[PDB]
Amino acid sequence: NFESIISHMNDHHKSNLVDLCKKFGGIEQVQVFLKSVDFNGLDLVYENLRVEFPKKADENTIKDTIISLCMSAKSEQNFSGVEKELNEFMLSFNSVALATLNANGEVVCSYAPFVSTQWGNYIYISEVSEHFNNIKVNPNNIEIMFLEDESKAASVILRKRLRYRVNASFLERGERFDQIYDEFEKQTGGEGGIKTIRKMLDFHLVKLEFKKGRFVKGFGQAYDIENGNVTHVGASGNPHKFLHKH
Ligand code: HEM
Repeated sequence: NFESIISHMNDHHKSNLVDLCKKFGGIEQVQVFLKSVDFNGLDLVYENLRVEFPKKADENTIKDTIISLCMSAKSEQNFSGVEKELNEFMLSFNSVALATLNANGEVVCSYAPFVSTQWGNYIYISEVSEHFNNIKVNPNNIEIMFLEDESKAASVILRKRLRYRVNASFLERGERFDQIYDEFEKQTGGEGGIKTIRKMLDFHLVKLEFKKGRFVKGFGQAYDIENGNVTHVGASGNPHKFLHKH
């Protein structure tokens, strides 16, 4: 079963088993081979290093999980096909998590419906909610998070996420409201009481202005955003601290 890849990995690219020790062990210098694999990860030697898989594989997937485990350990960010992946990610949602602050400096964690359009990014919120006055009062101390669903994530310790600091502006109704909200209805498909809250006057559309961003798509895969300024963290070394000690 596995001995065919154990062979192939050991007779070709231990150069990638080398990048592997340096990132799942932190080992800044050695001079490697593969001794066993299973459906939860690898066992290798530089000297035992146990390297886990983001998600448990099976006979059909195991070949690919290992190449993915290797390409991420590669010390070179790929194309900003991460810019493309970041935006594909944002567009899969029509709701977002919010961090807001009230009149007396207490922080609030809430969520709000969200839509990206030609005219910009909006949320739709009611004055009945705490985060409303937190935004009327502190309109540029907000951060929003697009957080991957737990049931879709590799594990609860690796939910993909996209975070922006934002600047919020209140729109009023009429011309654009109907433009934005009809696009919101387009993306969401319309139903669920979405039509009903459109006609609630205690609800408002708020334009969000994205500032500094942060995207995490996997272990060792955190990126920053500014002004086309995608950026891996990160190259100044593995920031974590292992014992290498039992
Ligand atoms: C065994 C490999 C790794 C594992 C299992 C791992 C796991 C994690 C986890 C669970 C977090 C979230 C911590 C939190 O939210 O409090 C995190 C954060 C982070 N890690 Fe790693 N990591 C690994 C390797 C690396 C490497 C190689 C780098 C640098 C290239 C790195 C850089 C970072 C950065 C920059 C963050 C902050 C992300 C954020 O703002 O949420 N990690 N890591």
